[PDB]
Amino acid sequence: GLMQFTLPVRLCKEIELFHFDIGPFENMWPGIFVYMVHRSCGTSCFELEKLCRFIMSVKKNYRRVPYHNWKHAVTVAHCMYAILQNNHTLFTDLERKGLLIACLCHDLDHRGFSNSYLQKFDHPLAALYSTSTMEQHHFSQTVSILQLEGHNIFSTLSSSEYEQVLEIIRKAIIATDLALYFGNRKQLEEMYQTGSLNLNNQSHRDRVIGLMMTACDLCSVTKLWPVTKLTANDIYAEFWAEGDEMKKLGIQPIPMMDRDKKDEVPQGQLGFYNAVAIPCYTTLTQILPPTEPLLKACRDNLSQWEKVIRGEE
Ligand SMILES: Cn1ncc(C(=O)NCCO)c1C(=O)Nc1ccn2cc(-c3ccccc3)nc2n1
Ligand SMILES: [Mg+2]
Ligand SMILES: [Zn+2]
Repeated sequence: GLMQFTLPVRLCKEIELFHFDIGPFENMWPGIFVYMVHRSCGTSCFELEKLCRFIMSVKKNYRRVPYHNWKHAVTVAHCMYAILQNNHTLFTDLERKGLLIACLCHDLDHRGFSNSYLQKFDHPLAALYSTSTMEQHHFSQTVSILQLEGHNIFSTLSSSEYEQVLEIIRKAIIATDLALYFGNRKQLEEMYQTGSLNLNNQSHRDRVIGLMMTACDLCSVTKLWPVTKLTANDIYAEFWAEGDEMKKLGIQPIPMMDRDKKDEVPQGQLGFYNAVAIPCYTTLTQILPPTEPLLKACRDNLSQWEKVIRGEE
């Protein structure tokens, strides 16, 4: 109970900032998460023994893939931590509990392949879940781990509170399906601009949490340039492996997934910043003004890709 987690001075300061990188020391990532739960939620939110056992079972169920790995899970949780800490009074007790867990679990048992590839391969998961295939699987894996003996971190919640928190987690994880992002952002854009956005309306909170999940999931574009640039290598290592697997099924992959078209990456990143990333953090900043540093960092990285195209790097 009186056992706090403390980080070294540089981490203690920088972990509060949106652009924090969790570093290459994997054995510190569990401690970083517990630190973030304790400051975000409270030292009383979870039984420490149960929380520690939950974290280590989650870690075990992330695979050794270039990008959709344990490091991604903790990185996405940190971006959510930074949002919650900068918007103290906007979020309920159950939301702060649910969302850090949802972020840690949102890509559980990822194989490094898109929903598209599972459908074309005719994977069993594509027959069980026709839409948001991998994301329904990630939620299914989260419930499985929560039901392991000694792993129920929500055990002190009432029946109805437990159902509310698992419903927060399910919607949050489903919302990481980028196919659902475009419509969700358009609706939030219209609600904000016509002034009908209402944070007491539950269907409205769901939309706003959904956008926070996209923002946290894409947060590679909100880091300092050298982190953003090196993370791109891992992203394209997965995309290009899936491209290779598309060619084995006798299907020309999109250029994003074709390693033969490496030369077009700079222009592809521009399109992504312009069509997905900048719109995401723009709308997020309108609804939650203190998340503006995410938008600033994204714009800084857009400018760096413009420099790559002009041969200045
Ligand atoms: C889903 N997700 N999550 C993180 C990121 C991300 O990229 N993060 C940068 C990390 O620094 C993405 C992502 O969708 N990126 C995209 C999106 C569309 N693209 C089109 C091309 C392209 C086209 C033609 C040729 C070469 C590439 N490349 C793309 N890359
Ligand atoms: Mg995912
Ligand atoms: Zn993810």
